[PDB]
Amino acid sequence: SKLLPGQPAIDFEMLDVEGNVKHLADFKGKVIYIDLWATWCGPCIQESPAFEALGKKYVGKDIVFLPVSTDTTTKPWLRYLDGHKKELTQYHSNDVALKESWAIMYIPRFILIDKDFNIVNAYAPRPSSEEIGTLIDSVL
Amino acid sequence: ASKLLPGQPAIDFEMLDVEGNVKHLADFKGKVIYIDLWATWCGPCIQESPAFEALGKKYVGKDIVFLPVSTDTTTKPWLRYLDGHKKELTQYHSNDVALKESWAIMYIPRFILIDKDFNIVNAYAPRPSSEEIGTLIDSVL
Amino acid sequence: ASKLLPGQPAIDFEMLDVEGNVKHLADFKGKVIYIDLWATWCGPCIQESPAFEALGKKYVGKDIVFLPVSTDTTTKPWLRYLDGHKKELTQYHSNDVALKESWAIMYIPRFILIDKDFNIVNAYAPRPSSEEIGTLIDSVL
Amino acid sequence: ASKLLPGQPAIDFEMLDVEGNVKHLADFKGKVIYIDLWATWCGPCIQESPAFEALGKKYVGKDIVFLPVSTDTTTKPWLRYLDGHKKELTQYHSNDVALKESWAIMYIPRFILIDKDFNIVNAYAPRPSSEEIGTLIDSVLNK
Ligand SMILES: [Cl-]
Repeated sequence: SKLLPGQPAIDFEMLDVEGNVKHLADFKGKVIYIDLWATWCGPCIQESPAFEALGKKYVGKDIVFLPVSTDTTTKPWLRYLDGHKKELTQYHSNDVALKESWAIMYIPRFILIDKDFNIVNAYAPRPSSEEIGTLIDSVL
Repeated sequence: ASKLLPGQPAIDFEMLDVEGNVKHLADFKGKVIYIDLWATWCGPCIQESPAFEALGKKYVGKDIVFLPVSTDTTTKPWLRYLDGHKKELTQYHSNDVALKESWAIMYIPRFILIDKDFNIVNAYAPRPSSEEIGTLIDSVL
Repeated sequence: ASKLLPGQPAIDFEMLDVEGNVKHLADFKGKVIYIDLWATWCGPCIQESPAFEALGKKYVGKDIVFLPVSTDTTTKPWLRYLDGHKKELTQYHSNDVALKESWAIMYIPRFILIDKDFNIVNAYAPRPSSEEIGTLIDSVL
Repeated sequence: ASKLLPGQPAIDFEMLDVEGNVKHLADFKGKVIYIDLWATWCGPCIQESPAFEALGKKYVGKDIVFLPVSTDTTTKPWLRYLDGHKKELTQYHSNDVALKESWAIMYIPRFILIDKDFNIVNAYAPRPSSEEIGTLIDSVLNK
């Protein structure tokens, strides 16, 4: 029951394509919608166009969209990005805190965190879903 | 609205059992409630039905109820489908305007998870076939 | 039926555009045809709409047509839904009895891919949003 | 590619069972073949596991085989996964490059259906949980 709405989020690390290290708590104070995906996962990639459109649509608002590849190694991820260009800042993560503190066994996975850095939904709806817009608006 | 956020109170609505008797969502206050809103022509809905039944089996004796609620426009195709496909769980049907107007049920499949307190856990809950619904349900008990 | 296997001839049906003019599937013979059968209150159908529109745009000028066919019981919600949601591809609607009785379309969403000769490629085709549909379509072109 | 169109010959690949015995897809020529290519961390993949198993039961004794093929990069999580979740069909694992290369399979879940001549029916078959897969299989078993 650590992951239920209202419970605090759990930090993890992520690398960007250049090498900078960011941690989830850097975005403390914004609404955070996280997309976990991987290059060989069809249903994950099917959601990318909608996650990107959300990014564009809320550019002017206090929410951060984190796309985090969980590919085992970095190279299929970078190889994938070279062929499939993206507008949001891309992250990559094989942080053990994802598996052991977030208990993430499967992807796709979507998470919505509110401004106080509390979980709103540990199991958030997909970015292509009709309701995510209102869910997101509600949270702002 | 902000009224469907986690921690907000569930909204009651009326449904009908296969015998044409009224029931209310409120009758279940005190249990964890997982609702499956579905319809006979909806492939994905009908795809989850095996998993929703198996959840009912798997959690027999825990304080949760599984409500399969048809949103078919008329009861006729619902009862026809049920004659040709038997189910362990008690089946319900609803056309209550409150589904569209208080729960913003514009589309199906729609899954909803409500807590023993009759508060929303997730108004857009994961699907019955997912690993995630198990873990989430385990967490609310 | 064995009538829907790849390489078997497609089955014609009637549909209406927004202005009530009639067309038939067979009018498009000679092109690759990708059909999206959907309805206004089908969540997963409408979630594919952006991708289906993106394919139509991506393949403009190539020898393929994209047919968005609403199977809504009546015309009205279809038309209202379109007023709110402007789509680029020409929209159709159909209650032709053949959909159910020849194509065995019992459930939506449903996607169908037909080749230039008007034979079935895949009567249960991948979804518009999938990576798999583009490679499929290119295969066929 | 054009080589994965219905009616084209299927493409062999090597796979291993939980004991390390080797089998090749082409060994099954003569039977309809429905392949489920999945991995332990792909949620949508294992969402289909029950239905795939239900189908192997529904069609026991008929001229079709059901092949669940883990594409996990390593065998350990696969083996660990089956440990804790029991399964009636014989389980297989593959990392044959023929998958990516010749079958041009870049994403899972992925399902393939092959006819008794070892020709492709659908390289992109419906999911096991779907209502149509059973109509499709039956349609292939009659022909
Ligand atoms: Cl949640």
